[PDB]
Amino acid sequence: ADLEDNMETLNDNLKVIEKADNAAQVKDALTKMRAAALDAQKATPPKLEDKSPDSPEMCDFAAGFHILVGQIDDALHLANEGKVKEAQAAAEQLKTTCNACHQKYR
Amino acid sequence: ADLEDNMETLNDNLKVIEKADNAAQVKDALTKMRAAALDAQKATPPKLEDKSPDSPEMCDFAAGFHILVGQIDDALHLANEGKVKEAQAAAEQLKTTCNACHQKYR
Amino acid sequence: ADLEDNMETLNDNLKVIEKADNAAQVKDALTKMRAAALDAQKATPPKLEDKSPDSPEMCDFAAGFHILVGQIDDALHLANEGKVKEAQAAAEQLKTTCNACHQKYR
Ligand code: HEM
Ligand code: HEM
Ligand code: HEM
Ligand SMILES: CC(=O)Nc1cc2cccnc2c2ncccc12
Ligand SMILES: CC(=O)Nc1cc2cccnc2c2ncccc12
Ligand SMILES: CC(=O)Nc1cc2cccnc2c2ncccc12
Ligand code: NI
Ligand code: NI
Ligand code: NI
Ligand code: NI
Ligand code: NI
Ligand code: NI
Repeated sequence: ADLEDNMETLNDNLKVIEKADNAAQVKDALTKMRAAALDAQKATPPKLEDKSPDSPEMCDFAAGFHILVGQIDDALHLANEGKVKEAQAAAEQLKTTCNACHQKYR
Repeated sequence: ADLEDNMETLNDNLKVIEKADNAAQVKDALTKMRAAALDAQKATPPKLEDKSPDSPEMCDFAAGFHILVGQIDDALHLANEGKVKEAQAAAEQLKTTCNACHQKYR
Repeated sequence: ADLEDNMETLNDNLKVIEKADNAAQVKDALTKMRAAALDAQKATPPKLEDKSPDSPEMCDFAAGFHILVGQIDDALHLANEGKVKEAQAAAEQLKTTCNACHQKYR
Protein backbone atom coordinates (compact mmCIF):
# COMPACT_ATOMS: atom_id res chain seq x y z
CA ALA A 1 0.00 0.00 0.00
CA ASP A 2 0.90 3.71 -0.16
CA LEU A 3 3.03 5.45 2.46
CA GLU A 4 -0.29 7.14 3.35
CA ASP A 5 -2.27 3.88 3.85
CA ASN A 6 0.52 2.41 6.00
CA MET A 7 0.61 5.51 8.24
CA GLU A 8 -3.17 5.25 8.69
CA THR A 9 -2.66 1.64 9.84
CA LEU A 10 -0.02 2.81 12.32
CA ASN A 11 -2.22 5.65 13.62
CA ASP A 12 -5.55 3.82 14.00
CA ASN A 13 -3.87 0.76 15.54
CA LEU A 14 -2.03 2.84 18.12
CA LYS A 15 -5.52 4.01 19.12
CA VAL A 16 -6.70 0.39 19.34
CA ILE A 17 -3.82 -0.50 21.71
CA GLU A 18 -4.54 2.43 24.07
CA LYS A 19 -8.15 1.30 24.75
CA ALA A 20 -7.69 -2.47 24.61
CA ASP A 21 -9.06 -4.73 27.34
CA ASN A 22 -7.17 -8.01 26.63
CA ALA A 23 -3.69 -8.92 25.27
CA ALA A 24 -4.99 -10.62 22.10
CA GLN A 25 -6.34 -7.20 20.98
CA VAL A 26 -3.00 -5.53 21.66
CA LYS A 27 -1.24 -8.42 19.90
CA ASP A 28 -3.41 -8.20 16.77
CA ALA A 29 -3.00 -4.40 16.61
CA LEU A 30 0.79 -4.71 17.15
CA THR A 31 0.97 -7.34 14.37
CA LYS A 32 -0.84 -5.11 11.83
CA MET A 33 1.47 -2.22 12.78
CA ARG A 34 4.53 -4.42 12.27
CA ALA A 35 3.40 -5.25 8.74
CA ALA A 36 2.70 -1.60 7.90
CA ALA A 37 6.08 -0.33 9.19
CA LEU A 38 7.96 -2.88 7.02
CA ASP A 39 5.92 -1.70 4.03
CA ALA A 40 6.36 2.02 4.77
CA GLN A 41 10.14 1.35 4.75
CA LYS A 42 9.92 0.53 1.02
CA ALA A 43 8.31 3.85 0.01
CA THR A 44 10.11 7.07 -0.92
CA PRO A 45 8.58 9.95 1.05
CA PRO A 46 7.66 13.09 -0.98
CA LYS A 47 10.44 15.09 0.79
CA LEU A 48 13.16 12.64 -0.30
CA GLU A 49 12.10 12.09 -3.95
CA ASP A 50 15.28 13.76 -5.26
CA LYS A 51 17.69 11.62 -3.19
CA SER A 52 19.59 8.54 -4.32
CA PRO A 53 18.96 5.44 -2.19
CA ASP A 54 22.40 5.44 -0.50
CA SER A 55 22.10 9.04 0.72
CA PRO A 56 22.14 9.70 4.52
CA GLU A 57 18.53 10.90 4.36
CA MET A 58 17.13 7.75 2.69
CA CYS A 59 19.22 5.51 4.94
CA ASP A 60 18.12 7.39 8.09
CA PHE A 61 14.55 7.13 6.79
CA ALA A 62 14.78 3.32 6.58
CA ALA A 63 16.60 3.33 9.96
CA GLY A 64 13.50 4.98 11.52
CA PHE A 65 11.42 1.89 10.62
CA HIS A 66 14.15 -0.47 11.83
CA ILE A 67 13.79 1.18 15.30
CA LEU A 68 9.98 1.28 15.26
CA VAL A 69 9.88 -2.46 14.30
CA GLY A 70 12.33 -3.22 17.12
CA GLN A 71 10.01 -1.38 19.54
CA ILE A 72 6.89 -3.13 18.23
CA ASP A 73 8.65 -6.43 18.92
CA ASP A 74 9.26 -5.44 22.53
CA ALA A 75 5.55 -4.68 22.88
CA LEU A 76 4.66 -7.88 21.05
CA HIS A 77 6.80 -9.88 23.53
CA LEU A 78 4.80 -8.37 26.41
CA ALA A 79 1.41 -8.92 24.77
CA ASN A 80 2.30 -12.60 24.24
CA GLU A 81 2.68 -13.16 27.97
CA GLY A 82 -0.69 -11.51 28.62
CA LYS A 83 1.02 -8.46 30.22
CA VAL A 84 -1.49 -5.94 28.81
CA LYS A 85 -0.51 -2.83 30.78
CA GLU A 86 3.21 -3.00 30.17
CA ALA A 87 2.58 -3.76 26.49
CA GLN A 88 0.42 -0.59 26.32
CA ALA A 89 3.14 1.41 28.10
CA ALA A 90 5.58 -0.05 25.55
CA ALA A 91 3.44 1.18 22.63
CA GLU A 92 3.27 4.71 24.13
CA GLN A 93 7.05 4.90 23.67
CA LEU A 94 6.68 4.39 19.88
CA LYS A 95 5.46 7.97 19.54
CA THR A 96 8.90 9.54 20.12
CA THR A 97 10.06 7.57 17.05
CA CYS A 98 6.95 8.61 15.03
CA ASN A 99 7.35 12.32 15.89
CA ALA A 100 11.09 12.25 15.28
CA CYS A 101 10.82 10.95 11.72
CA HIS A 102 7.98 13.44 11.07
CA GLN A 103 10.17 16.33 12.32
CA LYS A 104 12.71 15.27 9.72
CA TYR A 105 10.78 14.05 6.70
CA ARG A 106 7.01 14.78 6.96
CA ALA B 1 9.00 -26.68 22.12
CA ASP B 2 9.88 -25.15 25.51
CA LEU B 3 13.36 -24.49 26.98
CA GLU B 4 13.95 -27.84 28.75
CA ASP B 5 12.99 -29.86 25.63
CA ASN B 6 15.23 -27.69 23.42
CA MET B 7 18.24 -28.12 25.69
CA GLU B 8 17.75 -31.87 25.66
CA THR B 9 17.87 -31.60 21.83
CA LEU B 10 21.13 -29.62 21.95
CA ASN B 11 22.72 -32.10 24.36
CA ASP B 12 21.73 -35.39 22.64
CA ASN B 13 22.79 -34.24 19.16
CA LEU B 14 26.13 -32.95 20.47
CA LYS B 15 26.59 -36.52 21.76
CA VAL B 16 25.69 -37.84 18.30
CA ILE B 17 28.36 -35.53 16.85
CA GLU B 18 30.98 -37.02 19.21
CA LYS B 19 30.03 -40.58 18.19
CA ALA B 20 29.37 -39.78 14.52
CA ASP B 21 31.00 -41.80 11.75
CA ASN B 22 30.33 -39.69 8.63
CA ALA B 23 29.68 -36.04 7.69
CA ALA B 24 25.95 -36.67 7.07
CA GLN B 25 25.34 -37.73 10.69
CA VAL B 26 27.13 -34.61 11.93
CA LYS B 27 25.30 -32.42 9.39
CA ASP B 28 21.89 -33.80 10.38
CA ALA B 29 22.59 -33.36 14.11
CA LEU B 30 23.84 -29.75 13.65
CA THR B 31 20.63 -28.89 11.75
CA LYS B 32 18.50 -30.11 14.67
CA MET B 33 20.68 -28.13 17.08
CA ARG B 34 20.32 -25.04 14.86
CA ALA B 35 16.53 -25.31 15.05
CA ALA B 36 16.48 -26.02 18.78
CA ALA B 37 18.77 -22.95 19.36
CA LEU B 38 16.45 -20.69 17.33
CA ASP B 39 13.45 -22.02 19.24
CA ALA B 40 14.99 -21.59 22.71
CA GLN B 41 15.97 -18.00 21.79
CA LYS B 42 12.21 -17.28 21.71
CA ALA B 43 11.73 -18.44 25.31
CA THR B 44 11.95 -16.58 28.59
CA PRO B 45 14.10 -18.51 31.10
CA PRO B 46 12.80 -18.82 34.73
CA LYS B 47 15.70 -16.74 36.17
CA LEU B 48 14.57 -13.90 33.86
CA GLU B 49 10.78 -14.26 34.16
CA ASP B 50 10.36 -10.83 35.77
CA LYS B 51 12.55 -9.15 33.15
CA SER B 52 11.58 -6.67 30.45
CA PRO B 53 12.35 -7.72 26.81
CA ASP B 54 14.54 -4.60 26.69
CA SER B 55 16.68 -5.87 29.63
CA PRO B 56 20.46 -6.12 29.43
CA GLU B 57 19.66 -9.67 30.66
CA MET B 58 17.09 -10.72 28.00
CA CYS B 59 19.23 -9.22 25.24
CA ASP B 60 22.41 -10.98 26.48
CA PHE B 61 20.39 -14.24 26.64
CA ALA B 62 19.07 -13.77 23.09
CA ALA B 63 22.67 -12.89 22.01
CA GLY B 64 23.95 -16.19 23.43
CA PHE B 65 21.91 -18.11 20.89
CA HIS B 66 23.05 -15.71 18.17
CA ILE B 67 26.64 -16.71 19.01
CA LEU B 68 25.59 -20.37 19.25
CA VAL B 69 23.86 -20.40 15.88
CA GLY B 70 26.82 -18.74 14.17
CA GLN B 71 29.12 -21.40 15.60
CA ILE B 72 26.73 -24.15 14.40
CA ASP B 73 26.89 -22.61 10.91
CA ASP B 74 30.71 -22.81 11.01
CA ALA B 75 30.45 -26.50 11.94
CA LEU B 76 27.63 -26.92 9.33
CA HIS B 77 29.90 -25.52 6.56
CA LEU B 78 32.66 -28.03 7.42
CA ALA B 79 30.20 -30.96 7.60
CA ASN B 80 29.03 -29.88 4.14
CA GLU B 81 32.62 -29.98 2.82
CA GLY B 82 32.87 -33.62 4.02
CA LYS B 83 35.24 -32.62 6.83
CA VAL B 84 34.09 -34.77 9.78
CA LYS B 85 37.00 -34.35 12.18
CA GLU B 86 37.05 -30.55 11.78
CA ALA B 87 33.26 -30.31 12.03
CA GLN B 88 33.56 -32.45 15.18
CA ALA B 89 36.12 -30.05 16.61
CA ALA B 90 34.06 -27.00 15.63
CA ALA B 91 31.17 -28.54 17.65
CA GLU B 92 33.48 -29.11 20.65
CA GLN B 93 33.96 -25.34 20.68
CA LEU B 94 30.22 -24.83 21.07
CA LYS B 95 30.59 -26.09 24.62
CA THR B 96 32.05 -22.81 25.92
CA THR B 97 28.97 -20.86 24.74
CA CYS B 98 26.85 -23.52 26.47
CA ASN B 99 28.82 -23.01 29.71
CA ALA B 100 28.89 -19.21 29.72
CA CYS B 101 25.09 -18.82 29.33
CA HIS B 102 24.31 -21.54 31.92
CA GLN B 103 26.60 -19.79 34.41
CA LYS B 104 24.41 -16.63 34.18
CA TYR B 105 20.91 -17.98 33.52
CA ARG B 106 20.54 -21.69 34.33
CA ALA C 1 25.06 -23.62 -9.65
CA ASP C 2 28.82 -23.39 -9.01
CA LEU C 3 30.91 -20.18 -8.76
CA GLU C 4 31.73 -20.00 -12.46
CA ASP C 5 28.02 -20.19 -13.50
CA ASN C 6 27.09 -17.41 -11.09
CA MET C 7 29.94 -15.17 -12.33
CA GLU C 8 28.95 -15.81 -15.94
CA THR C 9 25.45 -14.59 -14.97
CA LEU C 10 27.00 -11.56 -13.21
CA ASN C 11 29.00 -10.70 -16.34
CA ASP C 12 26.17 -11.26 -18.89
CA ASN C 13 23.54 -9.11 -17.17
CA LEU C 14 26.03 -6.29 -16.45
CA LYS C 15 26.33 -6.05 -20.26
CA VAL C 16 22.54 -6.22 -20.70
CA ILE C 17 22.29 -3.27 -18.30
CA GLU C 18 24.98 -1.33 -20.26
CA LYS C 19 23.12 -1.52 -23.61
CA ALA C 20 19.57 -1.29 -22.19
CA ASP C 21 16.82 1.06 -23.39
CA ASN C 22 14.36 1.03 -20.53
CA ALA C 23 14.11 0.44 -16.76
CA ALA C 24 12.40 -2.96 -17.09
CA GLN C 25 15.42 -4.58 -18.78
CA VAL C 26 17.82 -3.06 -16.25
CA LYS C 27 15.57 -4.27 -13.39
CA ASP C 28 15.25 -7.80 -14.81
CA ALA C 29 19.05 -8.01 -15.22
CA LEU C 30 19.71 -6.66 -11.72
CA THR C 31 17.28 -9.23 -10.24
CA LYS C 32 19.22 -12.05 -11.90
CA MET C 33 22.50 -10.54 -10.67
CA ARG C 34 21.24 -10.43 -7.08
CA ALA C 35 20.33 -14.13 -7.16
CA ALA C 36 23.79 -14.92 -8.55
CA ALA C 37 25.63 -12.91 -5.88
CA LEU C 38 23.63 -14.57 -3.07
CA ASP C 39 24.34 -17.98 -4.61
CA ALA C 40 28.07 -17.24 -5.10
CA GLN C 41 28.34 -16.20 -1.43
CA LYS C 42 27.70 -19.88 -0.55
CA ALA C 43 30.67 -21.17 -2.56
CA THR C 44 34.22 -21.83 -1.42
CA PRO C 45 36.51 -20.28 -4.08
CA PRO C 46 39.36 -22.54 -5.37
CA LYS C 47 41.97 -20.21 -3.83
CA LEU C 48 40.52 -20.64 -0.31
CA GLU C 49 39.71 -24.36 -0.18
CA ASP C 50 41.88 -25.14 2.86
CA LYS C 51 40.64 -22.06 4.73
CA SER C 52 38.38 -22.37 7.77
CA PRO C 53 34.84 -20.93 7.39
CA ASP C 54 35.95 -18.70 10.28
CA SER C 55 38.94 -17.28 8.31
CA PRO C 56 39.47 -13.56 7.83
CA GLU C 57 39.75 -14.63 4.14
CA MET C 58 36.50 -16.64 4.03
CA CYS C 59 34.74 -14.00 6.12
CA ASP C 60 36.20 -11.30 3.81
CA PHE C 61 34.88 -13.36 0.82
CA ALA C 62 31.34 -13.46 2.19
CA ALA C 63 31.53 -9.69 3.00
CA GLY C 64 32.33 -8.90 -0.65
CA PHE C 65 28.99 -10.30 -1.81
CA HIS C 66 27.23 -8.45 1.01
CA ILE C 67 28.61 -5.18 -0.50
CA LEU C 68 27.75 -6.32 -4.04
CA VAL C 69 24.19 -7.17 -3.03
CA GLY C 70 23.75 -3.80 -1.28
CA GLN C 71 25.00 -2.02 -4.37
CA ILE C 72 22.60 -4.02 -6.53
CA ASP C 73 19.80 -3.00 -4.13
CA ASP C 74 20.79 0.67 -4.71
CA ALA C 75 20.56 0.02 -8.45
CA LEU C 76 17.22 -1.87 -8.12
CA HIS C 77 15.63 1.08 -6.30
CA LEU C 78 16.54 3.44 -9.16
CA ALA C 79 15.32 1.14 -11.95
CA ASN C 80 12.08 0.79 -9.94
CA GLU C 81 11.48 4.53 -9.89
CA GLY C 82 12.12 4.30 -13.65
CA LYS C 83 15.47 6.07 -13.56
CA VAL C 84 17.31 4.14 -16.30
CA LYS C 85 20.35 6.36 -16.85
CA GLU C 86 21.07 6.63 -13.11
CA ALA C 87 20.42 2.93 -12.42
CA GLN C 88 23.01 2.31 -15.19
CA ALA C 89 25.48 4.66 -13.46
CA ALA C 90 24.86 2.76 -10.21
CA ALA C 91 25.55 -0.55 -12.00
CA GLU C 92 28.79 0.91 -13.43
CA GLN C 93 30.08 1.44 -9.85
CA LEU C 94 29.62 -2.29 -9.15
CA LYS C 95 32.78 -3.12 -11.12
CA THR C 96 34.86 -1.57 -8.31
CA THR C 97 33.58 -4.32 -5.99
CA CYS C 98 34.02 -7.06 -8.67
CA ASN C 99 37.62 -6.15 -9.29
CA ALA C 100 38.67 -5.74 -5.64
CA CYS C 101 37.47 -9.28 -4.98
CA HIS C 102 39.13 -10.64 -8.14
CA GLN C 103 42.53 -9.13 -7.17
CA LYS C 104 42.40 -11.00 -3.85
CA TYR C 105 40.62 -14.28 -4.49
CA ARG C 106 40.35 -15.05 -8.23
C1 HEM D 1 3.61 4.53 15.27
C2 HEM D 1 4.20 5.67 14.91
C3 HEM D 1 3.67 6.51 13.72
C4 HEM D 1 2.44 7.02 13.57
C5 HEM D 1 1.26 6.86 14.56
C6 HEM D 1 2.38 7.74 12.31
C7 HEM D 1 1.29 8.41 11.82
C8 HEM D 1 1.26 9.18 10.68
C9 HEM D 1 0.13 9.92 10.12
C10 HEM D 1 -1.30 10.00 10.71
C11 HEM D 1 0.53 10.52 9.01
C12 HEM D 1 -0.31 11.42 8.07
C13 HEM D 1 -1.06 10.57 7.03
C14 HEM D 1 -1.61 11.42 5.90
O1 HEM D 1 -2.13 12.54 6.16
O2 HEM D 1 -1.53 10.96 4.73
C15 HEM D 1 1.93 10.19 8.81
C16 HEM D 1 2.70 10.61 7.76
C17 HEM D 1 4.04 10.36 7.55
N1 HEM D 1 4.86 9.54 8.32
FE1 HEM D 1 4.32 8.66 10.04
N2 HEM D 1 3.63 7.65 11.72
C18 HEM D 1 4.44 6.89 12.56
C19 HEM D 1 5.76 6.55 12.34
C20 HEM D 1 6.59 7.06 11.36
C21 HEM D 1 8.03 6.94 11.27
C22 HEM D 1 8.93 6.20 12.30
C23 HEM D 1 8.43 7.57 10.15
C24 HEM D 1 9.86 7.76 9.62
C25 HEM D 1 10.55 6.79 9.02
C26 HEM D 1 7.25 8.12 9.51
C27 HEM D 1 7.23 8.83 8.34
C28 HEM D 1 6.16 9.52 7.81
C29 HEM D 1 6.22 10.37 6.64
C30 HEM D 1 7.44 10.65 5.75
C31 HEM D 1 4.81 10.92 6.46
C32 HEM D 1 4.32 11.88 5.35
C33 HEM D 1 3.47 11.11 4.34
C34 HEM D 1 3.17 12.00 3.15
O3 HEM D 1 2.75 13.17 3.37
O4 HEM D 1 3.34 11.54 1.99
N3 HEM D 1 6.15 7.78 10.27
N4 HEM D 1 2.34 9.38 9.84
C1 HEM E 1 25.25 -26.60 22.70
C2 HEM E 1 25.34 -25.94 23.86
C3 HEM E 1 24.33 -26.21 25.00
C4 HEM E 1 24.10 -27.38 25.61
C5 HEM E 1 24.78 -28.74 25.32
C6 HEM E 1 23.09 -27.16 26.61
C7 HEM E 1 22.56 -28.12 27.44
C8 HEM E 1 21.66 -27.94 28.45
C9 HEM E 1 21.24 -28.97 29.36
C10 HEM E 1 21.74 -30.43 29.33
C11 HEM E 1 20.36 -28.43 30.22
C12 HEM E 1 19.69 -29.24 31.36
C13 HEM E 1 18.44 -28.58 31.92
C14 HEM E 1 17.20 -29.24 31.38
O1 HEM E 1 17.13 -30.50 31.33
O2 HEM E 1 16.26 -28.49 31.02
C15 HEM E 1 20.18 -27.02 29.88
C16 HEM E 1 19.36 -26.08 30.50
C17 HEM E 1 19.31 -24.71 30.27
N1 HEM E 1 19.97 -24.04 29.23
FE1 HEM E 1 21.38 -24.92 28.01
N2 HEM E 1 22.72 -25.83 26.59
C18 HEM E 1 23.46 -25.21 25.61
C19 HEM E 1 23.37 -23.87 25.29
C20 HEM E 1 22.66 -22.91 25.99
C21 HEM E 1 22.78 -21.49 25.80
C22 HEM E 1 23.75 -20.86 24.76
C23 HEM E 1 21.92 -20.88 26.65
C24 HEM E 1 21.67 -19.36 26.87
C25 HEM E 1 21.81 -18.47 25.88
C26 HEM E 1 21.25 -21.91 27.41
C27 HEM E 1 20.28 -21.72 28.39
C28 HEM E 1 19.75 -22.66 29.26
C29 HEM E 1 18.87 -22.37 30.38
C30 HEM E 1 18.34 -21.00 30.83
C31 HEM E 1 18.58 -23.73 31.05
C32 HEM E 1 17.68 -23.96 32.27
C33 HEM E 1 16.23 -23.85 31.80
C34 HEM E 1 15.21 -24.08 32.89
O3 HEM E 1 15.44 -23.70 34.05
O4 HEM E 1 14.12 -24.64 32.58
N3 HEM E 1 21.72 -23.13 26.97
N4 HEM E 1 21.00 -26.78 28.80
C1 HEM F 1 29.07 -7.80 -10.95
C2 HEM F 1 30.25 -8.13 -10.39
C3 HEM F 1 31.13 -9.32 -10.85
C4 HEM F 1 31.33 -9.76 -12.10
C5 HEM F 1 30.73 -9.19 -13.40
C6 HEM F 1 32.23 -10.90 -12.04
C7 HEM F 1 32.68 -11.63 -13.11
C8 HEM F 1 33.48 -12.76 -13.08
C9 HEM F 1 33.81 -13.60 -14.22
C10 HEM F 1 33.31 -13.35 -15.67
C11 HEM F 1 34.60 -14.60 -13.78
C12 HEM F 1 35.21 -15.73 -14.66
C13 HEM F 1 34.25 -16.87 -15.01
C14 HEM F 1 35.00 -17.97 -15.75
O1 HEM F 1 35.69 -18.80 -15.09
O2 HEM F 1 34.90 -18.03 -17.01
C15 HEM F 1 34.79 -14.41 -12.35
C16 HEM F 1 35.53 -15.21 -11.49
C17 HEM F 1 35.60 -15.12 -10.11
N1 HEM F 1 35.04 -14.12 -9.30
FE1 HEM F 1 33.83 -12.63 -10.00
N2 HEM F 1 32.57 -11.11 -10.71
C18 HEM F 1 31.91 -10.16 -9.96
C19 HEM F 1 31.99 -10.03 -8.58
C20 HEM F 1 32.69 -10.84 -7.72
C21 HEM F 1 32.66 -10.76 -6.27
C22 HEM F 1 31.82 -9.72 -5.48
C23 HEM F 1 33.45 -11.73 -5.78
C24 HEM F 1 33.75 -12.06 -4.28
C25 HEM F 1 33.25 -11.37 -3.24
C26 HEM F 1 34.02 -12.46 -6.91
C27 HEM F 1 34.89 -13.53 -6.88
C28 HEM F 1 35.30 -14.33 -7.94
C29 HEM F 1 36.08 -15.54 -7.82
C30 HEM F 1 36.62 -16.18 -6.52
C31 HEM F 1 36.28 -16.07 -9.24
C32 HEM F 1 37.07 -17.34 -9.63
C33 HEM F 1 36.14 -18.47 -10.08
C34 HEM F 1 36.94 -19.73 -10.36
O3 HEM F 1 38.17 -19.66 -10.62
O4 HEM F 1 36.32 -20.83 -10.32
N3 HEM F 1 33.53 -11.89 -8.07
N4 HEM F 1 34.10 -13.28 -11.96
C1 LIG G 1 20.85 2.82 3.51
C2 LIG G 1 19.41 2.48 3.08
O1 LIG G 1 18.67 1.77 3.76
N1 LIG G 1 19.04 3.04 1.95
C3 LIG G 1 17.82 2.86 1.41
C4 LIG G 1 16.72 3.57 1.90
C5 LIG G 1 15.47 3.38 1.30
C6 LIG G 1 14.36 4.08 1.79
C7 LIG G 1 13.13 3.88 1.16
C8 LIG G 1 13.07 2.99 0.08
N2 LIG G 1 14.14 2.33 -0.38
C9 LIG G 1 15.33 2.51 0.21
C10 LIG G 1 16.42 1.81 -0.29
N3 LIG G 1 16.26 0.97 -1.34
C11 LIG G 1 17.26 0.29 -1.84
C12 LIG G 1 18.54 0.43 -1.29
C13 LIG G 1 18.75 1.27 -0.21
C14 LIG G 1 17.67 1.99 0.31
C1 LIG H 1 17.65 -7.27 22.81
C2 LIG H 1 16.81 -8.54 22.72
O1 LIG H 1 17.14 -9.45 21.96
N1 LIG H 1 15.74 -8.58 23.51
C3 LIG H 1 14.88 -9.63 23.55
C4 LIG H 1 15.24 -10.77 24.27
C5 LIG H 1 14.36 -11.85 24.33
C6 LIG H 1 14.71 -12.99 25.04
C7 LIG H 1 13.81 -14.04 25.06
C8 LIG H 1 12.59 -13.96 24.38
N2 LIG H 1 12.29 -12.86 23.71
C9 LIG H 1 13.14 -11.82 23.66
C10 LIG H 1 12.77 -10.69 22.95
N3 LIG H 1 11.57 -10.69 22.32
C11 LIG H 1 11.20 -9.62 21.61
C12 LIG H 1 12.02 -8.49 21.51
C13 LIG H 1 13.26 -8.47 22.15
C14 LIG H 1 13.64 -9.59 22.89
C1 LIG I 1 31.73 -14.50 8.10
C2 LIG I 1 31.36 -15.52 7.05
O1 LIG I 1 30.38 -15.31 6.34
N1 LIG I 1 32.13 -16.63 6.96
C3 LIG I 1 31.77 -17.55 6.05
C4 LIG I 1 32.13 -17.39 4.70
C5 LIG I 1 31.73 -18.31 3.75
C6 LIG I 1 32.11 -18.16 2.41
C7 LIG I 1 31.69 -19.11 1.49
C8 LIG I 1 30.90 -20.17 1.92
N2 LIG I 1 30.55 -20.31 3.19
C9 LIG I 1 30.94 -19.41 4.12
C10 LIG I 1 30.55 -19.57 5.45
N3 LIG I 1 29.78 -20.63 5.79
C11 LIG I 1 29.40 -20.81 7.04
C12 LIG I 1 29.77 -19.92 8.05
C13 LIG I 1 30.57 -18.81 7.74
C14 LIG I 1 30.96 -18.64 6.42
NI1 NI J 1 2.92 -1.03 -0.42
NI1 NI K 1 10.41 -12.36 22.94
NI1 NI L 1 8.95 -23.65 21.28
NI1 NI M 1 29.46 -21.87 4.08
NI1 NI N 1 24.65 -22.97 -6.35
NI1 NI O 1 14.34 1.21 -2.17
